[PDB]
Amino acid sequence: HMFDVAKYLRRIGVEGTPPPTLDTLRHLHKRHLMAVPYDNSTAPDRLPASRHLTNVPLDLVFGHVVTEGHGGVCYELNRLFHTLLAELGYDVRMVAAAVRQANGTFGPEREHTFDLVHLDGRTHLVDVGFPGPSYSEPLYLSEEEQHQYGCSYRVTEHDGYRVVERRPKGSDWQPVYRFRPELADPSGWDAVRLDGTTFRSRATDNGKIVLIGRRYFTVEDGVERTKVLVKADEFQDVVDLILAGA
Ligand SMILES: *SCCNC(=O)CCNC(=O)[C@H](O)C(C)(C)CO
Repeated sequence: HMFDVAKYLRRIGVEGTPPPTLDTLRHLHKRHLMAVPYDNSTAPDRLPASRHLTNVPLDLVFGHVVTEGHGGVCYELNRLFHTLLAELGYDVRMVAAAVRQANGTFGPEREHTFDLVHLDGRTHLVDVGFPGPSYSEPLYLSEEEQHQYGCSYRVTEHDGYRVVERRPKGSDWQPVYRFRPELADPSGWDAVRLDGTTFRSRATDNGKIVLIGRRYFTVEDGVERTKVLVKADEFQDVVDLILAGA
């Protein structure tokens, strides 16, 4: 189907057309993460031969995620959300980032794609398309510590980058990803180049649930628990729980 704001809001459980304020942005962001799961299971099926994101019609993505109710990956979910926010009146700018790996280092510079919103003189980070543990409500572009559902966040400056860092209960600060704010671009999605483990996740009311391969992670009010799933029926119950949304 063709991109439609009203249909999208209905998909994520938002009623009416709330006004273009910070309180609305916080609600949209959290509802989107609860309703629309991250899922890379069929991402390669939507890759274009040319590696230019522009050759992937926005309507194809909209059909898969909003009309048919499936999940997607960062350059699908945040691409759609950018378009929704722009239609709702926000000043949204696209930015790319390098992700802190499982080995502790940062990956390629443009692996991850998300957005910034400038509103009433402050800049907020917007990301509804990151598979791992991260923020469910927008962050201020500030090194000042910020708290959401028992987790702490901050956006520090290191070596020409801004670094999103997260600190759950009983753990030290850990980078999530890093980006260059000066490379943000209102039209950045039109320039994105797309040059075996399954990753699925979604937010809950008070945290997030994440399944990478057999590794099942939950955070609830900042309290983390992990379990390497063995049984086939428990594994499928966890997949269904994530993909059904909330
Ligand atoms: S389209 C966005 C691509 N980025 C991406 O898949 C990040 C995956 N990596 C992580 O999420 C992180 O490095 C782990 C493995 C530590 C899990 O959060």
